[PDB]
Amino acid sequence: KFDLPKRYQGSTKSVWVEYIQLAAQYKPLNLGQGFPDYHAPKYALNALAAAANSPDPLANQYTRGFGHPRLVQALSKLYSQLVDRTINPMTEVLVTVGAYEALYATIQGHVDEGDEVIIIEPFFDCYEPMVKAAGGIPRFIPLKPNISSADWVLDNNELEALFNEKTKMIIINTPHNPLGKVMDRAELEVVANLCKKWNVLCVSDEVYEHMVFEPFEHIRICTLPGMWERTITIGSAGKTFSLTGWKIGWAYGPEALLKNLQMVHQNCVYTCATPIQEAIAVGFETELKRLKSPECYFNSISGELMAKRDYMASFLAEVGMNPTVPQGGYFMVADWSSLDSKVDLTQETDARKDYRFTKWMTKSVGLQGIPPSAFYSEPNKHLGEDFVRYCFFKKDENLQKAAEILRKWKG
Amino acid sequence: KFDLPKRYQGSTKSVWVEYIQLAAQYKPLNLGQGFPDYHAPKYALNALAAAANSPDPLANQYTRGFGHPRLVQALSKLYSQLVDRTINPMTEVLVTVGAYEALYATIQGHVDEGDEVIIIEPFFDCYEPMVKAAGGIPRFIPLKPNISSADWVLDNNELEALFNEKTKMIIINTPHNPLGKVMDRAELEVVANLCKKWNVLCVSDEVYEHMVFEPFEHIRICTLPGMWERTITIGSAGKTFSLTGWKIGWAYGPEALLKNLQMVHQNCVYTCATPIQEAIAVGFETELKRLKSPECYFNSISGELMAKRDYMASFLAEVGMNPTVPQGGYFMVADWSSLARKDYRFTKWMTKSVGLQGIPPSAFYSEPNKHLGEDFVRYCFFKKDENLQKAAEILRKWK
Ligand SMILES: [Br-]
Ligand SMILES: [Br-]
Ligand SMILES: [Br-]
Ligand SMILES: [Br-]
Ligand SMILES: [Br-]
Ligand SMILES: [Br-]
Ligand SMILES: [Br-]
Ligand SMILES: [Br-]
Ligand SMILES: [Br-]
Ligand SMILES: [Br-]
Ligand SMILES: [Br-]
Ligand SMILES: [Br-]
Repeated sequence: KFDLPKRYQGSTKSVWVEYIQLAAQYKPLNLGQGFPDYHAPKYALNALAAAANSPDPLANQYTRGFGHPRLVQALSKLYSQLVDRTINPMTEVLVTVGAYEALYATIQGHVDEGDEVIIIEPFFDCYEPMVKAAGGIPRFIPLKPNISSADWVLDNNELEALFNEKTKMIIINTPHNPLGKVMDRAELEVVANLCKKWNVLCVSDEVYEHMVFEPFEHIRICTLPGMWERTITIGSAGKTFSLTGWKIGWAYGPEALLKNLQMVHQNCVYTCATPIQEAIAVGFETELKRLKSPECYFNSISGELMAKRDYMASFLAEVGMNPTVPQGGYFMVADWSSLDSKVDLTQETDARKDYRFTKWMTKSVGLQGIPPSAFYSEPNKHLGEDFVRYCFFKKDENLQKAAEILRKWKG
Repeated sequence: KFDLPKRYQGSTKSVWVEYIQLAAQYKPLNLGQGFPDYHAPKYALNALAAAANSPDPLANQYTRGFGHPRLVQALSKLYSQLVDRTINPMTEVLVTVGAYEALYATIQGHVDEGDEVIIIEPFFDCYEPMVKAAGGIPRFIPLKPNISSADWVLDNNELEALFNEKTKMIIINTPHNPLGKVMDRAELEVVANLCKKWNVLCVSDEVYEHMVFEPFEHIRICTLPGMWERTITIGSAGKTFSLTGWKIGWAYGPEALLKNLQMVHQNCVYTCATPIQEAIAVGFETELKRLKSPECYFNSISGELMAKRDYMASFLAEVGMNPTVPQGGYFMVADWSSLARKDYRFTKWMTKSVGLQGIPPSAFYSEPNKHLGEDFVRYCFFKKDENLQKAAEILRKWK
């Protein structure tokens, strides 16, 4: 009687669980955690401590359900500048439990039974189960390499063909997790034109918006002609400020679209943590004062990461993988398949080769990455099997340890 | 094309979205939503600052999806003592964004299309729209006064009549919001017996578990014979430690039932805030060392609140209302009638004209039964004494 309801049938644990257990068992040099292994900007940490210690007793009591006022004010001040439109802080911004819950409120609020939703593989892992749980029908299309993340592209004919009147939503993720692909203007117009043609909602997951490397540029699809009225754009304080344990994010867009998200949110979590939102608001006000200065965190994070990106691409090419150099973000996918005659995966029991390889590497060599086949639909999982995802948001000494491990191993 | 999906059709802003806005607009003395207007235990606030300031770079990054290990360990340690069983911290506890998301995970996780769910009126208002979003069919029965919250009782015959082959779940809330009713053992046994007869899951919303007044006692339904296997119990750090802005709660119960909640949670928020869970774990470890002490916050909150409860019942009775004196919690319902739906118009009038905000209890009834709440008002008395005095004086002069 108490089995999962239909909309959840065949739910399983995320890939993260077994990889966290694997890391605890073997204690590898861990390049699988998508978060830094050093500390976030001190102004932000100090702001959380100040909110805990606040002399205002209301600092740690309930705040406004759709978002703490100081925070939605700051979010509107920033994004209004970026999108060149004044965004209403009360009706056109919704604060959520991470970008994760902004995706959840968006998909539950706008996907009904039978609605088709286009998802681009490799997908952020929640897109498929959230669409399924809403009674939607996912329609998958993969990015495939033609190297740079710019070389991983969609087949436009395939994409055009997937859209029709039953398409309710497309989810795009730029910069992309985990490729680092930054959609260029032409790629954004491809999506925007199909969305206008078919009257589709575009949900743009832009959590890595501040982490684009020179000479690329983050462009927001909501600014394209006719897109404001049919786009919901999503960001994350965890990704903006490198504080993934804070779990606060947001959706912004027209009030008409945000109403559906508000109905979901108000009877899912109702409201989000007050002192965390206060600290994040302080973080935004700090950056708003120096937005054009190089020490703004929004501007400095890319140069901080680029040296690390380059160092990883170099050591991975040296051991004989072929890395896809990302245009943004802190993940790198590499093709390990030329090492396959140099590794013994015969005692690895998983169905897909990149699980076998990543588990073998943790156990044998003490270096942990993540299997990108986890981010494909079952019929396209073969496209992930030659690859591995690493994170380079790591202390230099740990990147150097990873390099040493691979040097030793090749020797 | 972009209307609400069917499962949300007819949705409107909740009483809380509406009333928080009214409060921001008119800046009344706010005796509405339950929270204290004074500082929570220092040890908890200190622990949050310590987590913000931690030298451990993992303290502010993602933690375990089903709950931060230090917190679920503390929760198992406390609740294993209270329920007289070893609760598995990894499989029988789930941490959530408040008791709100624990209710959400529970209802989504165990209510499928056409399952009937029994809700007891007046109900904490999220129960109904959560059932409806899951495709469930709510069935309602009201508590009615026969004063004390003990005097608000259901008809047992009407309750039994609600149980049938389609009943999947009954939600109980004790101590109760808004009445402060504390279910006694006989009342718990009525529900337990019917759940066992009809193979129904009991969801017990126990956020106010530590706020029972003498001479009453909180009893956990999951301890009744045969009830462990079919109960999910919910709590809240916001209510346990008087830190409502922290929004961390939990469900506990048998592994078989908790699996469903894990799947919904995983695909909803994934994980909850790390430093907040760390601070709450420190708070539980602090209290676990002194469980029978008068200084233990689980023990002291009732004494603190009781004087405030009695002060409010006295001033409400003095102005001509008839209060229901709660057996636990920090809310009081009173019948204002000797002075769209009437109680909405009353609470709104009071906020705007005399600057004193309460809550309309018709928000906690099904549409057909809203008339049962129209003559009442809900006030929160978890406030500094100077502000309870201010309410007394606002009402005295309004009279
Ligand atoms: Br885990
Ligand atoms: Br990991
Ligand atoms: Br700083
Ligand atoms: Br272009
Ligand atoms: Br264009
Ligand atoms: Br750069
Ligand atoms: Br537009
Ligand atoms: Br209120
Ligand atoms: Br996890
Ligand atoms: Br409803
Ligand atoms: Br007492
Ligand atoms: Br049992």
